[PDB]
Amino acid sequence: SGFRKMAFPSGKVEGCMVQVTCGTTTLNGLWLDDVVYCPRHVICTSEDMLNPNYEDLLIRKSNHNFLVQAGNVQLRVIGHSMQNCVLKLKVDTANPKTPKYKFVRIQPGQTFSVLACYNGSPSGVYQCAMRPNFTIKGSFLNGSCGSVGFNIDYDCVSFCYMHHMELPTGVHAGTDLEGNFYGPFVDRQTAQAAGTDTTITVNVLAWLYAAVINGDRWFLNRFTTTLNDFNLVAMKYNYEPLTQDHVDILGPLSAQTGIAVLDMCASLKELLQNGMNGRTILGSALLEDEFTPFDVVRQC
Amino acid sequence: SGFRKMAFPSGKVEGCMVQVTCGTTTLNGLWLDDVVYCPRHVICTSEDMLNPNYEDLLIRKSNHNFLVQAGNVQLRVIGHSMQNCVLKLKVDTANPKTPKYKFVRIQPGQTFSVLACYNGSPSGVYQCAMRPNFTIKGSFLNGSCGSVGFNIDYDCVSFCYMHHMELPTGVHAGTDLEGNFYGPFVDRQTAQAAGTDTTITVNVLAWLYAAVINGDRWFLNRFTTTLNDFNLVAMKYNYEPLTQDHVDILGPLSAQTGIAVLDMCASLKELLQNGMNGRTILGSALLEDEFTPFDVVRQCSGVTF
Ligand SMILES: CCOc1cccc(C(=N)N)c1
Ligand SMILES: [Cl-]
Ligand SMILES: [Cl-]
Ligand code: NA
Repeated sequence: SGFRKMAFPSGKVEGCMVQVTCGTTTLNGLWLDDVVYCPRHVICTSEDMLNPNYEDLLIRKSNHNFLVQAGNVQLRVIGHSMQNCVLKLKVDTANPKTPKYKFVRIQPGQTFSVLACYNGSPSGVYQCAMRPNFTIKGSFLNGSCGSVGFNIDYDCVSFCYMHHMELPTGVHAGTDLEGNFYGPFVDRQTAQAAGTDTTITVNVLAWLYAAVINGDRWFLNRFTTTLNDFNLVAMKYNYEPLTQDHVDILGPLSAQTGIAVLDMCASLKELLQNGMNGRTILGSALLEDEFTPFDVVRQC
Repeated sequence: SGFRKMAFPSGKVEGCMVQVTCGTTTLNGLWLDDVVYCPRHVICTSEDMLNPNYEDLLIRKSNHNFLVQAGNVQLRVIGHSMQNCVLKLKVDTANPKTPKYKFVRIQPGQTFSVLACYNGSPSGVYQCAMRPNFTIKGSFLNGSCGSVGFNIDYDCVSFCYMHHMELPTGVHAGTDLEGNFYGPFVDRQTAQAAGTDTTITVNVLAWLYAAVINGDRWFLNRFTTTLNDFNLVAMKYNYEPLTQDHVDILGPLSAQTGIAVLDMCASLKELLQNGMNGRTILGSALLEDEFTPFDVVRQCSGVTF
């Protein structure tokens, strides 16, 4: 038993992390087969930060303007191209530590592990969610750009996030590994701000199911709710709408615990109305929204 | 910026995990140089576990009774000894992935990363503190026994924990890598309970410093205090006594923020007495006590391994 924010073992990702330098700018790159992936803003100077013309700055670069270092080894760049906001440096060596991997773009509510890196050296691993507003609440200092987010279901590393920037509210924005930003963000230092964030309702319900599996029943009630009445209440607390897809996804946890999805919704409505009255659920005094139904089943 | 419960990168330890089977029991082993370390209770049947004589149960066994699998490779066990509650299985082959490592015994209040494993396969990594009552609040299922806890200092992995059992309340108990239990526990199926736990004061103060560094500042106040005054409130709220050693260890964080420890203790004095007045600190409604001063400095300064 027990229930923790658990990350994937980071070793398969550790063996892919390198340091990329261009001019006076150093950040992290991801070395898979014979390609190093990094944020394209590595090629920006101090004036290029507001309105970088990336096609223009990249055509002015030669393979030898990029210093790529895998621990102590210098890797030789032999090609470079841009895909959206990601730079792809071709190198003369395939990474012998390349794992089975794929690139996947995730939806809001999805969780993943982040391997925070500085100078191509891993610092730490933690769990994140893609917030409904397409940001992540990370822990990222200067030098962390090019750090990645991943899942490892079944020996295959699914890359879903590369870190590009910190927004003024202290939250983080980045791309999939095809270089397309999550949300409306751009790799320019023009004024940008995240939308008002919301709570990931389906994940809160999954975590209440976790709590019941782990033996805590205090917050259940004898009530039920319609899906529509639930959404009308939950949205007044800045909760995301719960769709029939969400209700379908919780079916297995419903079945394991014998609590119907809309009975659990009634429990959530009451918890939003009452708070916890000094109690905790799975060590938390807040309603936790960064565990998915799939994470709850994996850990339980 | 931002602040997260962050494990060490687990790759150096993933390379050490193996599967150990003795009769019907499968669990995890740690493969370092030419030895596999696992809990000695792997040798016990259900019947044995009620009142085991490990001396006797062990002499009865032989190398061929232990199956060690490093992925899809069989290791040859050529020797077996016991050190306290840990079984040492000598194998014919040195782990070519053995990192630079020490065995270390940690103090209550100190944190470490757990690599949760099943059938010798790494499954997940999370950060824990050794509670004052010598339990950890882990996440462990059947087959997690032999999972290890570790810290990394530069290139050197310090192994501090091996998982042995779950207590009735859902908390976890284990040994250092020399087989000495953390806390007043024994490796037999009998009646055992975690002592009443306390809050790790110096870690809460460390976390309040992390909050300030991230611009959560509401709980600050004009007041200050003393050890004796603060300690008398701590004891009342089931908080560990704060010592002069703790104050000196927070010194860096007191510096970098301009809140001196007893200044911050005055903030914490007020939070225990009055609550959080319906606010949060770094997205928690609780006073978080599983971050050490070192954890806060390392995370808020980008230390790398
Ligand atoms: C037009 C939609 O009608 C149905 C019927 C049965 C199931 C569902 C569902 N996704 N749970 C939807
Ligand atoms: Cl997804
Ligand atoms: Cl004995
Ligand atoms: Na103060």
